[PDB]
Amino acid sequence: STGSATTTPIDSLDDAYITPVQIGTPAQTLNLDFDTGSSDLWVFSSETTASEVDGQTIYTPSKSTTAKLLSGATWSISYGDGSSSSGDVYTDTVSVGGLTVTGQAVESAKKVSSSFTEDSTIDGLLGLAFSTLNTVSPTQQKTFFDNAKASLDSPVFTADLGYHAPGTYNFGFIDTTAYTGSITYTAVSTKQGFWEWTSTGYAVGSGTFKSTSIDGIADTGTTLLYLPATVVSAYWAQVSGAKSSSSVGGYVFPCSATLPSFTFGVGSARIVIPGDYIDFGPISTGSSSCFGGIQSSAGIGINIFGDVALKAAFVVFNGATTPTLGFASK
Repeated sequence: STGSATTTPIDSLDDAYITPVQIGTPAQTLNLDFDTGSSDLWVFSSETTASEVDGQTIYTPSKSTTAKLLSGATWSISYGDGSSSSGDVYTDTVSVGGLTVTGQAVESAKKVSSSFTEDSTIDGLLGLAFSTLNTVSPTQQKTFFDNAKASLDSPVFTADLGYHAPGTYNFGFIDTTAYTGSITYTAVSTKQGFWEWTSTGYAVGSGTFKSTSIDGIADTGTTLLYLPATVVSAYWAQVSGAKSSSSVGGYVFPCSATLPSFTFGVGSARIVIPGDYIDFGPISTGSSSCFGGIQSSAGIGINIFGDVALKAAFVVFNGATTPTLGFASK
């Protein structure tokens, strides 16, 4: 089997991407944030505290003839941005782009933090990291990909995120028309439960390539590119007027400035992030100060190849017995 679904930016800045997901019988379609940095499929629901729901579409398990309470099960998660959610668990039928999993753990939110309430466009998350990170207790649950894997034509999924435009998640096949050149594959460590890999270096604009190992994760659920402070400093030093603002919480720059591209290494191959991808607009309405899309990972404890980086590439998440990551230009 295979599946193919369009993923759409939630706003004009590509702050996140939502993908429609069918849950239950009859189908209840929710728009979920596909997150290769986590491993819980959780949704706004009829069980979510009423005051914490503000415009989201909810899953109502009582209206699904295939929903079954996973008795005794609870879940609770926190994310890198300080947001969180928790609740209980049902199993139900879940379909993405024509690909159907029966008995998928669907984690129903009883509580969500303010960040989630305040974002009306995201109805929940669909985690695509390794199932070892899944927070369901007492019995850890498998991700949608893990459940689908054996049925797929090939045990892979791909992320093809758009810049200020829709893109595609495919399951079970590699669309050879979706990228240019060849796909370069690189080793993955699953030791922290992430799609963790080592970039071979970087360049800023037309500058010479710096060979240096950068360990990080391929994370569709993180908006920006978070790299070591040295790398980030080297980038913004090439932008006139750029500075790191503690009050804002990162690098900002005048929008009159031209942003250089940023290149990262995948083995001997090179992915070029165009400068425009690194512009996240005014820090506040009417401000001449713009927020940068490349920021320091210092104090995150890990480097994150988020959407800014991933949307410059066609990315293969290869879930073979020994997982790997593939990157192509497009």
